[PDB]
Amino acid sequence: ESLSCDASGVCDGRSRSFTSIPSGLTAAMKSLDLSFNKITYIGHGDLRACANLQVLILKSSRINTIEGDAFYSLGSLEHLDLSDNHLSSLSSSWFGPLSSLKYLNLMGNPYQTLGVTSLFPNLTNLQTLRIGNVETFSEIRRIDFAGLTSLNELEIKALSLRNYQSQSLKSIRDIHHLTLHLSESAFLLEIFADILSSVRYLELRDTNLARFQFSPLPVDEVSSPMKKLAFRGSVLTDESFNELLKLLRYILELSEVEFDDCTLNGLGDFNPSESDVVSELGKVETVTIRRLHIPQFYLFYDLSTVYSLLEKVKRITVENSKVFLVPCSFSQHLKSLEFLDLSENLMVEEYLKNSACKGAWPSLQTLVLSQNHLRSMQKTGEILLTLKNLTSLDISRNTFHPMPDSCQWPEKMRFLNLSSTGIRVVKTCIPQTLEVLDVSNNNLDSFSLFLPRLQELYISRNKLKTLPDASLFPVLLVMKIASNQLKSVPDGIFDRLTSLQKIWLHTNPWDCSCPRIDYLSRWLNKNSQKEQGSAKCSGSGKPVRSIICP
Ligand SMILES: CCCCCCC/C=C\CCCCCC(=O)O[C@H](COC(=O)CCCCCC)CO[C@H]1O[C@H](CO)[C@@H](O)[C@H](O[C@@H]2O[C@H](C)[C@H](N)[C@H](O)[C@H]2NC(C)=O)[C@H]1O
Ligand SMILES: *[C@@H]1O[C@H](CO)[C@@H](O[C@@H]2O[C@H](CO)[C@@H](O)[C@H](O)[C@H]2NC(C)=O)[C@H](O)[C@H]1NC(C)=O
Ligand SMILES: *[C@H]1O[C@H](CO)[C@@H](O)[C@H](O)[C@H]1NC(C)=O
Repeated sequence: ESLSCDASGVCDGRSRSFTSIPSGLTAAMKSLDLSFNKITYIGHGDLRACANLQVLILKSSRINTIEGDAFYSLGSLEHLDLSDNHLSSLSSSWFGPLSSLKYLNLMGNPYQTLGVTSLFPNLTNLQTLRIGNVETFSEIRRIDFAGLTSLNELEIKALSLRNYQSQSLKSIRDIHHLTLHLSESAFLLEIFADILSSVRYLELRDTNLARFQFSPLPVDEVSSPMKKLAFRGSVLTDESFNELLKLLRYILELSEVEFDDCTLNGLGDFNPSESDVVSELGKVETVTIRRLHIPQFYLFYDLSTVYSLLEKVKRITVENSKVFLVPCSFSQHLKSLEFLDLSENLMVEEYLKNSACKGAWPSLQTLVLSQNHLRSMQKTGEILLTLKNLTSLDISRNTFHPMPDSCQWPEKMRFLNLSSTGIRVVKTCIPQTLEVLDVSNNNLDSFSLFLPRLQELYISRNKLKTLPDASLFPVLLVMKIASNQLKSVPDGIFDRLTSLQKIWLHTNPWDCSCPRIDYLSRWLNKNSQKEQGSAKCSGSGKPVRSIICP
């Protein structure tokens, strides 16, 4: 029914049921959000009063027509969201005065094209521009981006693209993040050609790339600034994937590639060894795959090409893609790998054993097996001994059987993550070479392991009623024990932790009074730089920083 505006000039008119921009706008309003309304029309004078407006949010109202001079007095507007409305036609007049515009969102409107007039030439301070839609935006023309030199973000949703005019994206000098929504590989070659000098991070969404083909690009040998290339919901084939890899000859500085919810169903499988791009990841050091869907491995593949292709990569992530095995042979060829993340898969000791064979992941430093199907700490550790260079292991979120007294872990292991592992007690299975141990969110009663080199302990989210003994952590820099049900700490205890720099004590039922917690209180008070978060007293949300009894 009405506008709710604060003393900062931030006005909120969302979700009322306005059929037009309300009246009474002032010169003191800084942000006006009239989203999710029913403003079918924006006339010449509606926004004339609020000349100091910096933010105008008008998402999902039902705007279908706006007068060319509707924003004539918004010379300080920096943010304008017209997404998800009923604009069939865009008008350059809107933007003529918005010289301060940094953000503009016209995405989600049923326009077919940007119109026969460059819309953005006066937007000299523009940083984020999102345009397009799912079903009707079908053309991108050469006049479309005239005026713009550089952008942080440029998102173009054109899942219905039917015509891309060559040279359109080429006029922009610098685009840090370009997000493209393409349903087919139809104009990929030319769009790609037009951004070789400008895009540092290209992201392609929802493209069926199964019939993509490569052919040299009629361009000049120029140094491309692309560092990251990401494919979100693509459909690939073994044959098209190889066609895509040839584009790397144009992005020599590419160093990171991502594949999210992609499908890969290579049917015919390439053959011509000459038209085969191998060992061409160039300087790609990070390969990041999430939720990949392969139909079914039934026949022997080969991987000679993949061995070569992954030969110099240092970071690989294959997350939540139902992985149950990485063949030994594969692992032995990943010679430069330092980080490997198999979070959320189906690894069990039985198959890990083959995956971590003798010459497996020779340079591996960090291994993440969070959320898999591991059940035995003793076997996991034994299998991993082959990883001579391993310094950190994350086996959190695996429900392990109670650990034994004696175990064997890689010689140089300093970081061990046993968080959300379900353990009830900790035993000398955990090695003493450890500098970092996470046993948070488990079913612990106490901790009695002497770990001489422990620099950090995470024991938060457990049932410990009393702080573990301080003689167990001579060189401890960090202790986390929030959410644990501690009522008090021994007086002067922190003098005994001669290295402590950070400690988490919040979310415990501290007992505040006069004859107790006088130490904790004062210590926390004069060590605010050390306490992370804040321990509050019980029976009173008041923090444990309350002077008591003179
Ligand atoms: C830089 C260039 C790019 C470099 C990229 C490097 C990437 C390296 C890692 C890639 C991993 C991709 C595959 C992930 C995966 O885990 O794929 C499964 C098998 O994985 C392997 O065997 C190892 C292949 C290594 C290839 C290396 C290139 C498929 O399993 C399929 O075949 C299995 C029998 O073999 C079936 O049991 C399974 O059935 C499925 O099992 C499910 C667990 C569930 N029960 C389903 O219901 C079931 N399907 C049914 C029953 O219809 C089915 O999905
Ligand atoms: C040990 O592994 C756990 C489990 O994944 C990590 O905890 C997650 O941390 C991220 C970012 O800090 C959070 O978004 C999640 O909510 C956490 N999950 C859980 C278990 O609550 C934890 O950070 C790892 N420990 C260290 C020191 O790296
Ligand atoms: C582990 O990694 C280092 C660094 O690449 C490598 O040089 C060394 O040979 C590896 N150690 C073993 C035993 O393979």
